[PDB]
Amino acid sequence: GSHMRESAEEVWGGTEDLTSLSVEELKGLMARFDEEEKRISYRRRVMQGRIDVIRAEIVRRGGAVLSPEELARVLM
Amino acid sequence: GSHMRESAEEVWGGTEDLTSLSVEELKGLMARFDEEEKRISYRRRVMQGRIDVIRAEIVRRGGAVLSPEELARVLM
Ligand SMILES: [Mg+2]
Repeated sequence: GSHMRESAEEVWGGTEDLTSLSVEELKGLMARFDEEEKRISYRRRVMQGRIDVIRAEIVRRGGAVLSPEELARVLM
Repeated sequence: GSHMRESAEEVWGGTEDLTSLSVEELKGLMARFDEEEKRISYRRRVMQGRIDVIRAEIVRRGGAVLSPEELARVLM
């Protein structure tokens, strides 16, 4: 447990003016948000790869269940 | 096989060959993965904006607590 120590999200949401934070505090915020950005980017790459494989497999079947634009825009 | 109530992640991990799935099953997978990719892309945009604001605020101070490369790579 955190023992009520503030999370990066809570510090960020509760700060009216960043000028009131120290550089050490700002660097902690930036580090936390940067880590989340990197985790998201890794997961986006996984999702894009799976979508690419699925879309190629649907196209491979040479059917007409879905139109070209439904495939391109993922209108399912 | 039928009415197994599997999640998209479970279907994906448990399918050795996508030719075993119906087009309707592939549609559902594509839709779930596309929705997830859009959801975390939105969150990524938020994280990138917060990082941009924090980095500008540290630069604004005109100090030397952090080097240029430390700021550029978020090394903390
Ligand atoms: Mg900037």
